[PDB]
Amino acid sequence: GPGHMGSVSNAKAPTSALRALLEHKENSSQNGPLAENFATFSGHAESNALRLNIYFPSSESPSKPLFVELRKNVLVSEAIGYILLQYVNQQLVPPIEDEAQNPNYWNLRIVEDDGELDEDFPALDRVGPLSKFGFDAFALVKATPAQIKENQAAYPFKSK
Repeated sequence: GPGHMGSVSNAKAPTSALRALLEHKENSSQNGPLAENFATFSGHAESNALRLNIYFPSSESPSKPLFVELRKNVLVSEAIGYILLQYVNQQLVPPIEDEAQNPNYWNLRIVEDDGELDEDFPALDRVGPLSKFGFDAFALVKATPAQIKENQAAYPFKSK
């Protein structure tokens, strides 16, 4: 014959040559335990995730901004929530309160390309989607009970 008698000829060598496919130790993963809840909104698998930068004015080291990838549908609240992961990784010395992670305690204000504080614009939060303005940079602005009360008024706080 012009070739092999058998039809559709091909090489014999299945990928699963090994009996087991590299068994994992115990549900091991690159994602951190805390990251499980947060990384869910990070859009790690989403290449269309919005980038975000931070610049705290109260901090003495503003040269260290927070870089994270967030989905186009997740709210701002997730932006700060990631701060916990970076804090450990960068071991930032500046002391940050645990309750300050929530937007209810502090507010996030937009800044110019020069990092200047814009008082003319509102402070985005859980009620203000990050992708709404399409900005990849923000700053932490101090909020008092008066402002906090108003912020939670629009978005009622759910009980733990």
